[PDB]
Amino acid sequence: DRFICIYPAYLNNKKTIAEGRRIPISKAVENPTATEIQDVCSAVGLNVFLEKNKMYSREWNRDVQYRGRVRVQLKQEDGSLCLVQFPSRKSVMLYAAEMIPKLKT
RNA sequence: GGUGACCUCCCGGGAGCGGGGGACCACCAGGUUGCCUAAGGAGGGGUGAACCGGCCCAGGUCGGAAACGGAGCAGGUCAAAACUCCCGUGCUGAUCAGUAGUU
Repeated sequence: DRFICIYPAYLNNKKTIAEGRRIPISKAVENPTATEIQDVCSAVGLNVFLEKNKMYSREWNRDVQYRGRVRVQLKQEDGSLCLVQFPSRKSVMLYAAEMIPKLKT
């Protein structure tokens, strides 16, 4: 239950910083989905679980392609980093951003 | 000096979110002014909706165990998106009396 949250808004290049986004547009992507996010995180060997029915507070678009939240574990609950490659939320996001595009395209 | 946006960094957080460094843009107030006008007030208003302003936001809604918060509707509201009318100012058609002043 002590896992960092991650909304797809954080990575969406068609959203302003005030609309949620957490990473520079240059590194961001178009319309990332919680599904896409979970898949690229898990596939690197991260412990991730997907909450299909959480919405972003700042998200306004009531249709399914923008719903969803991805929870990720960084820590084994002895305080140590599950992985050394992923110390921070930002380190997660930037990676997901880097990996999502190799899927569909 | 102010407002609103937008971009890019840190920092704290399980969320909504919290702390802080830069960059840029728009507008505002009112303090000096000009290689400035034919004349250019630092006026007065109104719209600000079907989503585009900003603010306050019932409900609802998203996040939350909750506190509370986000986004924001109906309604209210504006020194400060944008739009627009009026006043002033400048040129510029025109009207009336057959009015004069003087023939």
